[PDB]
Amino acid sequence: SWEIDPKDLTFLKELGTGQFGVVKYGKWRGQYDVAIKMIREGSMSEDEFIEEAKVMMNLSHEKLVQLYGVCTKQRPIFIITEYMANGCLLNYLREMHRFQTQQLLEMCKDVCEAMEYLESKQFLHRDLAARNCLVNDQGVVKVSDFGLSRYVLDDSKFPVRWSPPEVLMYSKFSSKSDIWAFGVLMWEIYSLGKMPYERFTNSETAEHIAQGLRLPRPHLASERVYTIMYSCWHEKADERPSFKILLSNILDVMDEES
Ligand SMILES: Nc1ncnc2c1c(-c1ccc(C(=O)Nc3cc(OC(F)(F)F)ccn3)cc1)nn2[C@@H]1CCCN(C(=O)C2CC2)C1
Repeated sequence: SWEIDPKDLTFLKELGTGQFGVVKYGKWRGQYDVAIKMIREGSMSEDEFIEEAKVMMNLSHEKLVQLYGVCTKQRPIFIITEYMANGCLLNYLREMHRFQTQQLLEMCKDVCEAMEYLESKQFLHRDLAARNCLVNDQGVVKVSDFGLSRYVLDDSKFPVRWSPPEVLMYSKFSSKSDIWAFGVLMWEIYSLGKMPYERFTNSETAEHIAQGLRLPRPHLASERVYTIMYSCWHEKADERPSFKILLSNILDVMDEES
């Protein structure tokens, strides 16, 4: 299956503390560079996650952080993935790399590709945000932590700033809720890691979201690009474009800038 022998891993350095515990860098079998996530005890519904990991393991796409396996025959649980040299996208954006507007749209395309794949498989992310994206040594952005919020053990919140009205009111997660979050993700990229609704608390942001207050147009984003992210914020979920339409629109803008 997808079980990796924990005795075939080696911890060289600790990259930091992500969601669910610490992340290590090391070698798999003494042959492959990999990152190792140590699921902190008591931070996740492990039984449900272990059984669901089989489905998430089979998801294959270049813009999805490639998963190599897990170590569930022990504790803490291990998750072996590829090593993204540049780490989290949020910290990567807040470090100005002298980002060119063409590069910003490039990052949106990377995420939109992975989301279009998850959409084709009817797999919801539920927590799409710059903090959950990773960048490799070549500057490619890949989506991660997809479908994990459903197993988080809680021991308004912050993710409200990325949620649509139907999620804040009825927790009605769907493909259109990922569309809304992706629109906010585009806002973070063109905002260079700026926090959405930084002036309001979590509860205040939810109130303004329920009232219709959309995120403003970032400075580095043209009206052409802002129209794409703005389309993700239709009040009616059924009126929001799919990731196929979003990816198609992003491709049209990139082709014109060529
Ligand atoms: N791969 C990396 N490479 C370089 N750095 C990496 C990382 C990671 C990472 C490692 C594994 C997963 C992970 O398991 N995703 C998953 C599991 C799933 O479950 C299953 F697998 F399907 F079962 C299902 C879906 N996605 C996520 C992320 N985190 N980090 C850094 C950790 C510390 C903070 N940080 C930063 O950037 C700040 C600036 C210092 C990021």
